[PDB]
Amino acid sequence: ASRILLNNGAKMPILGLGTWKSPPGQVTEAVKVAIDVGYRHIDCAHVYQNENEVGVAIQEKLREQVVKREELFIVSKLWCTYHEKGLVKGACQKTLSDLKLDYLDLYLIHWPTGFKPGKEFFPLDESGNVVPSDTNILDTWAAMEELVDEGLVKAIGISNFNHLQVEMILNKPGLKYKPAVNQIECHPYLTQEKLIQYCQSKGIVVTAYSPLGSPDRPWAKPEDPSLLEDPRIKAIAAKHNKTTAQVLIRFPMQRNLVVIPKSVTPERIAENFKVFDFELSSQDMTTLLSYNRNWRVCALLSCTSHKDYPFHEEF
Ligand SMILES: NC(=O)c1ccc[n+]([C@@H]2O[C@H](COP(=O)([O-])OP(=O)(O)OC[C@H]3O[C@@H](n4cnc5c(N)ncnc54)[C@H](OP(=O)(O)O)[C@@H]3O)[C@@H](O)[C@H]2O)c1
Ligand SMILES: O=C(O)CN1C(=O)c2c(c(C(=O)O)cc3ccccc23)S1(=O)=O
Ligand SMILES: O=C(O)CN1C(=O)c2c(c(C(=O)O)cc3ccccc23)S1(=O)=O
Ligand SMILES: O=C(O)CN1C(=O)c2c(c(C(=O)O)cc3ccccc23)S1(=O)=O
Repeated sequence: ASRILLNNGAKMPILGLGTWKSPPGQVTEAVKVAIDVGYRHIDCAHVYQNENEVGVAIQEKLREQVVKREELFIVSKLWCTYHEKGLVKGACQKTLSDLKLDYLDLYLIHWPTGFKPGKEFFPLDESGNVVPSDTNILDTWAAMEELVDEGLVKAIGISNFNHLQVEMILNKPGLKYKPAVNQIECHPYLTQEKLIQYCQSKGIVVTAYSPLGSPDRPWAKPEDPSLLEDPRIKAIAAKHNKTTAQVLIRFPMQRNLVVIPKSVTPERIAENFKVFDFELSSQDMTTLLSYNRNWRVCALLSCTSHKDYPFHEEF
């Protein structure tokens, strides 16, 4: 099966294309190529500042009848400065407008932390601390539920929520729609066994982000842990006649996760999709899980003083 059933009854492709740090002048071609080679899931966000260009690609392939809208699974995320109840619909509508869609398949709260609304995505006080919003995530969630009921989104979920935060939504008084997905960092150096087992046990599907360790993240050092260059992972890859990236993408698929590797390189977009013709053994899987070191590439460090900072909790 190339798709996983969500708790809203829809089927979500377990492989998608990520678009963080996809430059705007390259992402239209990247999404076009991805759709031509078989991808049906694109992961987007307003904060990435490239949704207009993603949308141009989607619209061209719809117009070309390469794909039907029904067959696509388009995901976007509500940024931190729009957690206020009265700003959620507008933010969604801006994303829809840019993507040139009339609905999203999934819309996520990007982070549990709300920030002061305004032009700035990371509003700072004069000492450099991020300025929080007093709007609690239960109220943001109610606003997300309204989007389902207005037909703008088919599913809602969360991202970078820890177990206590997931639990808070599942325990929300008068909860109407449960989160469909929790999108979190996951890779052999950050395997997330506790949080994944919890979410799956509640029927929330987990999407693994930065499955290659995000080597284009700002300031990445060669001397930092590198999944793509780990000789132990290379060794598994070679054993299977696959690339290290293909192993890194197949790994979460075999944990019943969704995975969203990013590329703007046509040959890599294509390579990255060639992950449905081999199987890692149970021993390969246990070996990859053993490389866990609790190493996080996306820790929102500028926001550790924020009330809802998610990564102080061990999971
Ligand atoms: N929810 C959130 O907070 C959150 C956080 C992080 C990520 N995400 C989503 O997850 C996606 C994936 O995470 P990520 O972008 O952080 O990093 P990633 O997918 O782990 O790594 C992307 C990097 O890997 C390179 N790459 C891709 N395929 C390769 C291959 N086959 N061989 C060698 N290098 C390859 C890409 O290079 P090129 O592009 O140059 O080919 C890019 O530099 C994001 O783009 C975003 O959609 C969401
Ligand atoms: O759900 C929709 O929006 C309509 N379609 C499906 O239900 C469906 C479709 C396809 C397909 O186009 O390839 C394959 C399906 C396979 C199994 C169940 C529903 C499948 S669909 O025509 O997109
Ligand atoms: O994504 C593809 O390349 C083709 N498929 C569909 O479009 C699709 C599929 C499924 C499924 O396999 O369960 C379910 C679908 C449900 C709704 C629309 C398209 C659905 S699919 O056969 O993977
Ligand atoms: O880029 C920003 O200004 C803010 N965020 C990041 O620092 C970040 C983000 C993502 C993502 O949301 O896809 C991925 C990151 C991967 C590695 C370091 C920082 C990553 S982000 O939430 O946009």
